[PDB]
Amino acid sequence: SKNSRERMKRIEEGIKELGSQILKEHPVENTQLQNEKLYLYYLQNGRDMYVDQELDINRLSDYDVDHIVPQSFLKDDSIDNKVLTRSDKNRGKSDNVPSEEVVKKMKNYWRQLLNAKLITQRKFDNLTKAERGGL
Repeated sequence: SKNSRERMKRIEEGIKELGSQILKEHPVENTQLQNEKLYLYYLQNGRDMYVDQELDINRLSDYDVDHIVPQSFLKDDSIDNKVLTRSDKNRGKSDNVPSEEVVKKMKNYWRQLLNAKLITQRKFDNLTKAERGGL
């Protein structure tokens, strides 16, 4: 729902806060960010959100756009409820938020993305909800 100019501005500022060279190694124009997988690729600094591994920018068609809170529970199809991951099977269980195993190993990177304004507090709260009960 974010306009391509607003999407480019959010990525450029967040990548700058990370000190990342991903925009230098993979240049992109604002209109290209209308693709949700490519937009999530830069929002995550080319990293998987559920596994400690890189995302291959040429393999985006093979990756999954996973809903943090499953759509059978929450009616939210925005970026605030989505991540790009190599396989949505790596989220843990399918009928819940990402598993506590994923939370403990990934929360520090999620925290860094939050401070860099690449995810919202609401998105960080839903990503880590397994360590507070789940659902």
